[PDB]
Amino acid sequence: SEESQAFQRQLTALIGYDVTDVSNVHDDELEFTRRGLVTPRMAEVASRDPKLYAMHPWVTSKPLPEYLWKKIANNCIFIVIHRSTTSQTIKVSPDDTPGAILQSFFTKMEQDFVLRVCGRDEYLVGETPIKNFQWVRHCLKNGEEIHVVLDTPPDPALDEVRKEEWTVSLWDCDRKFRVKIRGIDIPVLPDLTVFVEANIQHGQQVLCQRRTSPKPFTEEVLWNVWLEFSIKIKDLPKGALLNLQIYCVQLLYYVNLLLIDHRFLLRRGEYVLHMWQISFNADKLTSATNPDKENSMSISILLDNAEMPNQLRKQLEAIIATDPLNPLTAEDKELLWHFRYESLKHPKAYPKLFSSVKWGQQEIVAKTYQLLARREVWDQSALDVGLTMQLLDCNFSDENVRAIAVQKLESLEDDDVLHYLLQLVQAVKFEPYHDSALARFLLKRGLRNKRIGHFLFWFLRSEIAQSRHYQQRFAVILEAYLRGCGTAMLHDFTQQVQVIEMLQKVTLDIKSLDVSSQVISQLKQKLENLQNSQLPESFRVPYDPGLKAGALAIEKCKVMASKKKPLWLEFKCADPTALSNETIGIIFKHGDDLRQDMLILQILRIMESIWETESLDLCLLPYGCISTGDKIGMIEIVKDATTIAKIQQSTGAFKDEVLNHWLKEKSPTEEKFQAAVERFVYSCAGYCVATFVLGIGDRHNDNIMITETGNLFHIDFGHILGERVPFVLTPDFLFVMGTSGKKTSPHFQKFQDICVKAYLALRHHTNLLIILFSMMLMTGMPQLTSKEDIEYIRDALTVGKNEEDAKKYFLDQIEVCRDKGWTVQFNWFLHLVL
Ligand SMILES: C[C@@H](c1oc(=O)c2ccccc2c1-c1ccccc1)n1nc(-c2cc(O)cc(F)c2)c2c(N)ncnc21
Repeated sequence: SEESQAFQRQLTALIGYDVTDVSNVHDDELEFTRRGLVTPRMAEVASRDPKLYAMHPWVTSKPLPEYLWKKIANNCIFIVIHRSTTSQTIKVSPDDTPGAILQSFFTKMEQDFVLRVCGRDEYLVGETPIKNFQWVRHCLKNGEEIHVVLDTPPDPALDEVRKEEWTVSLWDCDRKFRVKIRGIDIPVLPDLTVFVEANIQHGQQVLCQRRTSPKPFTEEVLWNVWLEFSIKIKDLPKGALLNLQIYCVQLLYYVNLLLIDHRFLLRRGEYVLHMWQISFNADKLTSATNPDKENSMSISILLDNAEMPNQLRKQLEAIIATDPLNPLTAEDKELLWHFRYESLKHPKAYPKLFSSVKWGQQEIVAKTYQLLARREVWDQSALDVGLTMQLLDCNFSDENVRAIAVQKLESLEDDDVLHYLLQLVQAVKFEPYHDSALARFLLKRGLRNKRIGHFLFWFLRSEIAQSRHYQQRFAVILEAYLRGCGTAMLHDFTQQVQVIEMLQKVTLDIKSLDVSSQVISQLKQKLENLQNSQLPESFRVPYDPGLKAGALAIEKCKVMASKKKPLWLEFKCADPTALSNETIGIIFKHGDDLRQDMLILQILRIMESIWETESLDLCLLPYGCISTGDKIGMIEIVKDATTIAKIQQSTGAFKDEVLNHWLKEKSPTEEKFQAAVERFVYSCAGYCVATFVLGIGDRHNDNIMITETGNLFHIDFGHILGERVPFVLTPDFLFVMGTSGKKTSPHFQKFQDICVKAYLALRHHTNLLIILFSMMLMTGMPQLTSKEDIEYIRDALTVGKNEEDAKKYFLDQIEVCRDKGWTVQFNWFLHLVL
């Protein structure tokens, strides 16, 4: 009880927000959730395997791609086992496991040791086939030797968890719901007339709307009006958001209040809600009141209480085939609902079905629940992630509807959970209530696997550190996680948090003071002062928790000559068993919002996985990136890489030959050089298709880079998000491919061919990409997120069009880029002057 004060204070340090704080609330939902999440934590902690949790092996049940089979020699796998600076090689089959492989070593010169990967904290352990380990595939994909160091396993005791110590409406009537608007109050006015618009909302649909009369916008406006709504109290659905907004027209302020609380009670009493200052985005839905009580506006209220016909089946099937953004007419909705039992047979009909429910009626919602009660077809259906994701977006409130979504995610293996985790963390923003099946899914999955747990922490910490709209909720979830992750990890997270808090301090202090002599001088002094006392011996790399970064390579650290002034920092590896002498690189940056970088890079990983399922590898580089705080964070330095603008600038006269010449120098042999040119054709093709689909194609060439081995890759997506070519394919790139102006070439034929395959590949997962894009814009990018902005990707994916018309579309977009040529790239420098 005296010791728990320090532990709670330790948890507040890791979260960067006090969950015991009660200044910004009008109920106990957050405290109820803190208590509510105890059971799921303690359940999952009680059921987890200690040794497997300790070693967390990164394995899969998905097949090896048709591309990766060619790198197997003679059904053989060369593992290089190390032990005390003395190595040995072993012949291994693809279906072998570590236990069989260890017994082979002991024969050639028992069950105490474990086979750990060289460089990383990663363990080839368990009863998984050696073909289906992620690390075995990294070494096959990159073309590397599978190196592993024999040593003792990590002791489970280190991962000990601390001991802990702790339907319908009530007041139900056929009365019409009403709220008295007493008045509003702000200390300073920021536009002479104003009025309150009150809205009964369920899942971003206005069930009923009433307004006050207009009045002069003075510092204290008092209407004292009862607004009677049409909707009856018994007809209020759970999760019904009372949304209050101030207009002048122009929406200036907004706040929300849940009409039915976490204990199923109707909301009643005097409330003084502090509002947010200002098209739909996730912030607009929040149950959170404004914490800035001094400067913010406040509203004050009072609550006192047979077989189907042929044509129609075909008509219904037509509705079910359409894209997620395809509008349902009131005719369509009436059809879907009337034949809801037929609609229930088709899992793909579900989003549209539950979008056809009149959530303003108790009889209907009752019927909808009776319908969901018999879901044999839903449970037996093969997991569709895109379908599951629809049902967790802003259009669906209602626990049961969202619950069957989460029910399908349960089947995802750990590998697939990481792929979708960020989006799923963001989807918590669309939850009406703090405690939710989704929140509990995340917590559970985080506690079961350290890798998922690691990235959960940081994704949660990102939003806690900068979203006032949702910091309160996410913190109660992260506190819940950290209370079961283990003492080993809590110490590990603390190390990382303390390293980051140092390194951001140097970044911002140097940002205050193009490059000069004193800036180069002061940095090398600043990094020495931290390394000599403050900074640890070693710490986990947040963007990659296999790597333990050691000391600073102070020689290699430097500041960019840019307005934003990022810190390029470089670390030696703390692991002595690491194969090379190569450094772990990091870019700390203030000024950009790196949550936009996060979300784009995460879709690129999803695009790779899609491409893997249809045996394609377009050679993307989705480097590590983690947002740590407000306009601040961290990026993985991609090694042996330059910007294509530096290659050129060595005014604004761009040159066709130079990139091709640049590859000839950094690659010694021709067969390497051609291998670079090959890698360029894929990488360039993949980044063209991906950026077209995401609407972020038109980049200026400072924000496009290439590796010495010809791997093209884009950067700085946060910069862009906030005459026009569809994607960067400047002449310099085409010159590597052996074509100039009108001409064609054998690599350029291969470019168009892959681009077409990839594009059509992504189009086989249209719905998934539509929702990822939809949810990105709503949760990630406040700047632009209207109906038309979401509907960009429809036109990009050529929805409702066959593979021939679609092929023609993308090839024409390639022809545009050439027809304009250097035009746009030159126009950036021209715009700096103009
Ligand atoms: C532009 C370049 C760069 O960025 C610095 O910060 C920097 C700092 C001190 C000196 C040179 C630099 C350079 C640099 C410029 C020209 C040639 C070589 C290096 N850059 N930028 C990102 C990068 C990517 C993001 O998504 C977000 C972000 F904020 C930065 C990046 C990366 N991930 N990997 C490798 N290089 C990278």
